[PDB]
Amino acid sequence: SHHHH
Amino acid sequence: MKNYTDYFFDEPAFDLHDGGYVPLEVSDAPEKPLNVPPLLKPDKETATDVYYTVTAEAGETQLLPGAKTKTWGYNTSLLGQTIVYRRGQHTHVTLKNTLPELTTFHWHGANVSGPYVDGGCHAPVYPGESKHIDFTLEQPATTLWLHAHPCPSTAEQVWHGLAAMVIVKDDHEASLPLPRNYGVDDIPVILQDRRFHENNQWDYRADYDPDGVAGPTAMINGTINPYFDVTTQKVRLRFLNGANRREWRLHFADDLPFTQIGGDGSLLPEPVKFTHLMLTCAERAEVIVDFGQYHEGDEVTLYTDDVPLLKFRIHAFKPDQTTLPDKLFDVKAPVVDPALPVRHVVMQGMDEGVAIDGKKFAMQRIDATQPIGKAQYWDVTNSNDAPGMVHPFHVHGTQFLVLSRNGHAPYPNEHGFKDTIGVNPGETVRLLVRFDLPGVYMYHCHIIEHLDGGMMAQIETFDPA
Amino acid sequence: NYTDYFFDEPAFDLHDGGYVPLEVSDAPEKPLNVPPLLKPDKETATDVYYTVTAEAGETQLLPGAKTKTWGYNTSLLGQTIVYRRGQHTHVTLKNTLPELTTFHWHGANVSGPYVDGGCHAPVYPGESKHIDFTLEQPATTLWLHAHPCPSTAEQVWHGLAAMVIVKDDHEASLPLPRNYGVDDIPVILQDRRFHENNQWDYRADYDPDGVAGPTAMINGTINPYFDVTTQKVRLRFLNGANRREWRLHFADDLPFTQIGGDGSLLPEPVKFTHLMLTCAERAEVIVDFGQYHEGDEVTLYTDDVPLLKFRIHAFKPDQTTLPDKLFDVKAPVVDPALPVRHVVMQGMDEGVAIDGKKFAMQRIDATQPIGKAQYWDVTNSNDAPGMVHPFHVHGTQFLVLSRNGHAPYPNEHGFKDTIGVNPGETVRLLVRFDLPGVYMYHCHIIEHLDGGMMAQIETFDP
Ligand SMILES: [Ag+]
Ligand SMILES: [Ag+]
Ligand SMILES: [Ag+]
Ligand SMILES: [Cu+2]
Ligand SMILES: [Cu+2]
Ligand SMILES: [Cu+2]
Ligand SMILES: [Cu+2]
Ligand SMILES: [Cu+2]
Ligand SMILES: [Cu+2]
Ligand SMILES: [Cu+2]
Repeated sequence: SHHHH
Repeated sequence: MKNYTDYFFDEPAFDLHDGGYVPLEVSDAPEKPLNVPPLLKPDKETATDVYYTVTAEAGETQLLPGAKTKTWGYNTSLLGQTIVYRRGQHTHVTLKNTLPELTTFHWHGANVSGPYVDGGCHAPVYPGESKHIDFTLEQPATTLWLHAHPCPSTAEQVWHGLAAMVIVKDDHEASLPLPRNYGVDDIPVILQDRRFHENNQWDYRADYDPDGVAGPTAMINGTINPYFDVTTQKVRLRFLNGANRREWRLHFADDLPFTQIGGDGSLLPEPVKFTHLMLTCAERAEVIVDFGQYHEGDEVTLYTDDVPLLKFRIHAFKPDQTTLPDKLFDVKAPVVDPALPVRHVVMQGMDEGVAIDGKKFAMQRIDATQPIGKAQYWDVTNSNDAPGMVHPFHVHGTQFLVLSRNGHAPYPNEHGFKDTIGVNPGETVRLLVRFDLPGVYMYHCHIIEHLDGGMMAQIETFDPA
Repeated sequence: NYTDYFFDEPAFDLHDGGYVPLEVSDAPEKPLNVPPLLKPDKETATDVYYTVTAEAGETQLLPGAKTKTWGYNTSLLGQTIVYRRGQHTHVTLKNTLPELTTFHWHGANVSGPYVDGGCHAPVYPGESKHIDFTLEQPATTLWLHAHPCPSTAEQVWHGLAAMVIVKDDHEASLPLPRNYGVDDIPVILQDRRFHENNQWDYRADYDPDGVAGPTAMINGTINPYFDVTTQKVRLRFLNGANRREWRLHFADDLPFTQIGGDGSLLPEPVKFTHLMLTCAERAEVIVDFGQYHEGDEVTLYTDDVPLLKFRIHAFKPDQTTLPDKLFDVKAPVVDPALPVRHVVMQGMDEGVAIDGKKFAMQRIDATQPIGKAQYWDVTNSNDAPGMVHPFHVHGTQFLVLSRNGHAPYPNEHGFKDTIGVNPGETVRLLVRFDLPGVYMYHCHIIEHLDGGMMAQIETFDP
């Protein structure tokens, strides 16, 4: 799981 | 690499920092197959000549459940049928306008004559009227596009749906190992956003903002909540930022790699590997995605930032052992004319203050001249800072090369021919610019609201004899 | 069996296929809005200095939400601008709209194409421009409106129009009502269609043959009444509609006297019971309420639709009477070296054109030497059923010589800048340009203007 910004 | 952005552009200048930024929101609309604009069938075609009719028209399109949205399009109700051109092929196009407003037919990135064939501000076509144009492209294979370009309002007409992808084929690109089965393993991905109001209608005037118009709903090839059925291992996506102002920060949910093979004006010299790609207005990027690690039934989603855009449903496919060459295309860089000086172009201002070289566009005034056949250094500066935006600088009737960014190397994907380049706040980029044909050509910011707000000038090219 | 108007009844808008009848709104009656006089920045006898700002705002027209409108130094329409013959006039044009516009002084003898403020004189949002001119023309009513090419129609619809009064010595010596807002009022005649939340939507109502809505709007007012406190009232009628014709008469068929048209006082006063105005025509009339008493109400109509209620109050008797001669019209001699110019307006809908072609920003269609009067034969070629087309020419005030080889209408012996040409009809005009420049000529059904029923002429010094 990785989020962007 | 945790304190760093994954994109090449300056992170403080990103649109999401803008005072009036409009975040994208996922729509509740149903999932449906990505609309793939069909190829426009020529009226007639030989090996030497091709004949087309392009008709701008008003209609309705089911986009959201309920009432149909009023839209404009080319040979269809929204966007347009994809138009194939060939290098060296004599092309004959009949332009027809069945809109209730006058319009223009601009072939963005097409090295054609101006100001008429180029179809910018000086090529109006009234309701009911037809025009004829003729040209032969002497340019590499690449992805271009067509859109309305009255001065003004280009913004309004693009919002009412007037854009279509134009594919340019050549012999060199045909010989490379690339997905090329249009609709199956090679697809347009026209990236736009809209705001739907009551009755699922658009209203450019209500949403107007002088620093760029942006809606919360993404729309890909005129589709809300699209999915695409993958039936091959490798897929080619022809990305086009057809938005008024929004930037797209593209990446798969799981950081699946993809290889960029082409930009605005040509194949890249070498393939460039990406997990994250940012595109400013009017930029094109052609990428190969390899889905070889996924199983049948899997669904891989393409994101902008944290918002899902396009879902890839993975079916069974034959293995693909093909592999891209180290080199895709030979970039023959012209020598600079020593006689010519450095041209300085300064994009300046925000909102209503937007200008170039201290002045707003005027239809009648020629701002600059340059000889044909002779290459010149253009230093192009985005003047605004602090609160700043990345300004996509575009020049009609040419394909330039990017030499430097603030004295430093251009971005990894900028070593080919481009017609639009994102200039960061405070930045000077150096282009190498040569015009082949005589005529009047504009250059401008491609945030379309800036274009309409006068952030535009025109250059006259002449034969020195 | 006979129409009371001068024009050809078959060609009246009300026979058009897509005719929209006016309907009286249910909105409450309210005082007629009288746009205030624009206060100058500075004024001497020799110079006047004005700031004109195109701005976007909101106006209460119907109950509920405010309508989103444009205006000049106000939210809708504009403050009345007073110019004086022979006074050096300095105007700052300022655009605080969200799109580019133009400042056209319809009927002003000024230079073009910049001061004139036509297609070629854009002003971008946030920008300013400076113009300087001196009017050398007789007293009359003109107006200001937007004129981008296109869309003039859209911007006029948004509300960009304002009355311009040109004063002079001769008119000042005449016995006319002249107390602006008490016995001398603008009557700007428009129509609109109100959509949800009382908003306008030009694109929704668009029609290439002319845009009309069912709700009359007088000086940016719905269902107006005006309090009369004098025996004599001067009305300055302006047809500021996109397409619609006004067929004006009072209850009781109360007479009224026309004293002026587009470009000048009429040579002689002309008594009417019924008067028809096409787009951009102006007519100044004197109404006499001598027969009426306190509390009497006198309705101004178009066709059978009430527009404006005059409420009579007690007034001082006014026993002035208009001279037999208001104004001396000195007709120039036609230069015999010059040919007869033939201008043909043709087509309907998206086929509208002039002399077989649509307007092009780049193309000069005509030339004429300044200081030299020339016959223009202007033909409306539209087969019956057709429209009355109001032909307009920038930067001049012409004289009307004939209609189909016959006398012009009784109110057409003065100077005019707009003339209603009937289907099939050829009118001969006498046209002289004083100043050099580039000037448009076109139909003033505004949608036809935008649809390219427009050409341009260059005037030069010999
Ligand atoms: Ag990522
Ligand atoms: Ag900004
Ligand atoms: Ag008609
Ligand atoms: Cu473009
Ligand atoms: Cu372009
Ligand atoms: Cu352009
Ligand atoms: Cu006018
Ligand atoms: Cu005019
Ligand atoms: Cu005009
Ligand atoms: Cu007309």
